[PDB]
Amino acid sequence: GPAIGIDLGTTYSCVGVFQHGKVEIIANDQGNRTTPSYVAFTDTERLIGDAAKNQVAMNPTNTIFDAKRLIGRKFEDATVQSDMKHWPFRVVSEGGKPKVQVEYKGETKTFFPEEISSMVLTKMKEIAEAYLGGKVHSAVITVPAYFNDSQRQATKDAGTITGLNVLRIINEPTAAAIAYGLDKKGGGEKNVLIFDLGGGTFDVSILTIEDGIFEVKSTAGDTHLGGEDFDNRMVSHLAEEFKRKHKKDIGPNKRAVRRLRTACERAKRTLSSSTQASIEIDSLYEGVDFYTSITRARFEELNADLFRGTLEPVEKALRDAKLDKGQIQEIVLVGGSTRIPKIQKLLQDFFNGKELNKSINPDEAVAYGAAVQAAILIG
Ligand SMILES: Sc1nnc(-c2ccccc2)o1
Repeated sequence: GPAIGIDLGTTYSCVGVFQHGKVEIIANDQGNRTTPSYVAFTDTERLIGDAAKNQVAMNPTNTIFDAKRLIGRKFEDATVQSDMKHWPFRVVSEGGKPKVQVEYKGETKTFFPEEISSMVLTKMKEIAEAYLGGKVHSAVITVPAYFNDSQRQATKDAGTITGLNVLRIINEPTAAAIAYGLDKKGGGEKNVLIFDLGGGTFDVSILTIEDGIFEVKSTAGDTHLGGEDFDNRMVSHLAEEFKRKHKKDIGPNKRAVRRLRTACERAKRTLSSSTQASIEIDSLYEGVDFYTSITRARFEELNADLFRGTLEPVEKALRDAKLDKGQIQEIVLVGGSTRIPKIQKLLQDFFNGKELNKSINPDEAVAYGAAVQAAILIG
């Protein structure tokens, strides 16, 4: 031991320990139970996690995120060429492999995706070591079910560089199903749908579980749909509102839009547990404050297509698995965006009122299942 589970997420990572028969998800040094998968290079230092995400607006070309979208791929891959068009950092080719290029200590440096991911893993390892005391030797690390062997190996390589013994690489939906004990529940074969809606990715997986054996039946989703898209919709609405009341267009002003997005991200979170949220921005533009409120109903309206549209990958995963929706025995919610009541309602209505597995914090379920698996493997 310790028995450690790591969800190495596209934008946020999570670490858990299995200790005294149960999982404890581990808060980092800022008290956050998830950590940005962000690495920033400055004139003096490397920042990882919250420190890196917190200065991203100040240092966008040297702050790396989404290394998960590059790991294990070739520079020439269509997803690489497409994704690069949307990143503020530079991506280059070395021996046909993508590398991020940054300025660090005043010089140009290049890093393989597994090097950036190892830095994130080192931060997750240190987070576990502050919580536990001593050293962490081994971990189970998760990857998307659709990852190929090159992506799995390059993720393991990030673990190796970090100096972790990688006990197993397991699929993220499998880890979520293990968190809910679905491999020990009830006994026959179970069809399980994992609905994982993150800040920037949406993955639907159908698995069968039988006598403790998992098989991936189908995968579907949208690799560029997440919680940030819902935030975009609220930002547009509220920038329009500020224009209506104060006759000022914040649109050409980067800092004003960024601060509006920060308020919107926070409001969206509150709206998963309250029916309204208050925006309180001091001097948003030309000394004019933006103090206002948004209701949950308005938020659902702004996102009607995006929320309802999550059922199309559900239908496609069923079609590919050759299953009727009535054949799903378990539905598991994963990702912070599944806290949104309207998403839960749409999903539950689609499945004819079936209850959802949602009692585990959905942004922690994957690390939680990875931690149980690690405990099993170290025995
Ligand atoms: S450890 C461990 N579990 N799965 C792997 C793996 C799978 C494919 C390619 C490379 C490593 O490693």
